[PDB]
Order: sequence, then structure tokens, then C-alpha cells
Amino acid sequence: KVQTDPPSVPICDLYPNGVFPKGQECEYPPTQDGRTAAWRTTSEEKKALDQASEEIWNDFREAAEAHRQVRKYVMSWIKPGMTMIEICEKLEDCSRKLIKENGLNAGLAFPTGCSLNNCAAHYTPNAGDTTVLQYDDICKIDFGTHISGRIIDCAFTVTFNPKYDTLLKAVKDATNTGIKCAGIDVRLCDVGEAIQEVMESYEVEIDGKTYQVKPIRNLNGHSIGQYRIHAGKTVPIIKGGEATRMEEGEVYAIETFGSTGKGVVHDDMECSHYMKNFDVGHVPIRLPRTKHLLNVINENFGTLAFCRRWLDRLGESKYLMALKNLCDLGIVDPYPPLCDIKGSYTAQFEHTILLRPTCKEVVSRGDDY
Ligand SMILES: O=C(O)c1c(NS(=O)(=O)c2ccccc2)ccc2c1CCCC2
Ligand SMILES: [Mn+2]
Ligand SMILES: [Mn+2]
Repeated sequence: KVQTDPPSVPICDLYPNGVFPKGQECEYPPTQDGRTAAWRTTSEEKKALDQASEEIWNDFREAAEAHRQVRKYVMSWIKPGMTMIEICEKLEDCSRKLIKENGLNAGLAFPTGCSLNNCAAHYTPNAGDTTVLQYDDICKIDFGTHISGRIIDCAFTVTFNPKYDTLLKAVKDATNTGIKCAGIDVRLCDVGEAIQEVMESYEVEIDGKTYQVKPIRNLNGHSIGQYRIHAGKTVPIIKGGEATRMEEGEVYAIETFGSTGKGVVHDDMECSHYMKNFDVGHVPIRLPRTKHLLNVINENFGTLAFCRRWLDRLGESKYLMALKNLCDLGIVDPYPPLCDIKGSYTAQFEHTILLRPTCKEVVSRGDDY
């Protein structure tokens, strides 16, 4: 009934009623004709629709409460001096328990991203990484949870030196502006346009030098499908236009990235993230090690992302060759770290939002951000 100091009680065991707490519920922003949505709030049909998908939203909520209670715990102990591995393992151990891990029914949506400084996304330590968090590092903690495939992609930036304060603020504000500007019938390009107006209205000072915060042009937000971290649509982050419009009932990961470098990321360092291609079908394989690894991936991760450590813990050993095979065969896709130029700094803020018929829900919102 009550959560223990160091979190240990599944979110499921904390709410005996089976109903989980909603996120921040906003009213879809108007348009040119000031077209308010004070009607969707209680329209008769839009209310029935929402009630129809009620169990889905509830799943997203059970996953968001896991995320909120885990990141809250991480913010109390993450300190420079700890290795990137100890950090991720302490974060995932807790996350496995609150979400009440259970095969594909409930678990960790993707690996724990702790991309450092100029690296903005997709870096997680591999066995052997001796990297230690430093007082001057700007670490992006990006991890996800899920219940029955309903994914919560939510992230924040951690720092210990205040010289980054105003940078985090630029990006946190850009992220919120994106969340606030999003909604049914809103064109992606417009969301990107705005996120950039705000983002670039900030300018910071770091170690004597001064920069105008830049959105990482080739990074962005995305729509979220069941067991599919990237459903299909994308949220710009800059003057990009895409060619689409957000629709009713969609789930989006709103995230923005700010940088002091070029505002462009590139594949860098060693690969840790991997994910079975959703579109790819059943391919027959006779090669032993490859066949067995693919079985492990289907059994433990489905089309959800994973990392080398997650293979290690399952007892898998010497599997890089088999992994490269699945990658070459196009069955598995590698997701390397995305880093901007050396010396630059980068920050991120992400939230998962539900575009429900009656109102817009920032399901992953919390006391913190
Ligand atoms: O970060 C993600 O949400 C993500 C993704 N989505 S994305 O292509 O929109 C993207 C967004 C931000 C940074 C990099 C990629 C696509 C594939 C993957 C991820 C995270 C885990 C690894 C696989
Ligand atoms: Mn993320
Ligand atoms: Mn994301």
C-alpha cells in the first residue's frame, strides 16, 4: 500500500483498485479561427471513444508511474564518481521491480541511455566500460518502461555544475513548448517551427564562451506504436516540415535536444543499442549461434530495443559475431550513439503524450519535469 524509501513495491501493488493516476491533462490548443476544443472536453461521442480505449491509457499510466518513481530515486543518488555501469544497473534493477517485470507483458522498453556531454542519445555502457561520471559531465538519462507494450519514453538531463543550468532551461522550455503546441490536427512542421523559436531565443555562457542554443536538427520526437518505439511519424524540432499532421488517438514522444556544437549528431563510439526490425518477417536460420541468439531476442525482447548488457545477464556469451549476422541479414538494426562535435555540450527533455479524444495528456509528467 505504501512505497518503501528505496523503491521496491511494484506500481501494481500500490494501487489495489487497478486504476492508475492520469498525467497532466491539457485542452487541445486552438487554431487560426481560435477553434477551441472546449467541446471535446465533454462531447458525447469523444467521451465514449476515450472510455473505449480506457484500458490502454491505464497501461500507459501504470508505466508512467513506474518511470516517475524511478527517476525520482535516481535523482537522489546519481553522483560523479560512480561508473556509467553501476548507475545504469542501479536504475534498471529498480525499474524492473516497480514495473513488475514479466516477459513481454511488462518490462524495460529500451536500454538506459546515459549519453555524456557531446553525445546526445543512444549511449549505454557495455561490459568493460570504465567510464566514470564526472563533476563537469552533462548526462542525459533516457529510459523507458512498458505494460503490455504501451511504451513510456521519457527523459531528463543531469548535471552537477550550475554553468549548464541555463542550457537545460533552454531545452526544457523548448520541450514544454512542443508538448503545449502539440495536439490533434496540428501539423508536425509547426511543432518543429515553435520548438526552435523558443530554443533559439536562449543564449548561454559556459566557461567564458557564449553560445546560442541550437536544436539538434537531425534529432527529433516520434509517434509511439505498440511494442514499436517508432511508429512512423516524426516531430521536427526545427524548421523541418515532414509532410503530416498529428491524429486523434496517437501517442507521441515529444523530445528536444539542445547543443553548443554544430547542432548535428553522427554515429560515434561503440554500439550498444539494438532492435529487431518490426517490418521484417520470420527468417529461417541454420547457423547455430545466430539461430539461438535470434531466439533469445524474440523470447526476451520482441521488437523492443535491448543492449549487450541485457544479453550478458541472460547468460549469453561471445555473441557479437551472431549479432553482426542478424544485423547484416537485416533482421536486427544497430543503434549507435549519436554525438555532436567534440568539445560541445548537449541536453535533452522528453515526455510521452496521449492524444485522447477529449483532452491531451502528458502521461509522464511529474513533480520534477
Ligand atoms: O530515442 C528513441 O526514442 C529511439 C528511436 N526514435 S527516433 O528515431 O525518433 C530518435 C529520437 C531521439 C534521438 C535518436 C533517435 C528509434 C530507435 C531507438 C530509440 C531508442 C532506443 C534504441 C532504438
Ligand atoms: Mn527517449
Ligand atoms: Mn524518444
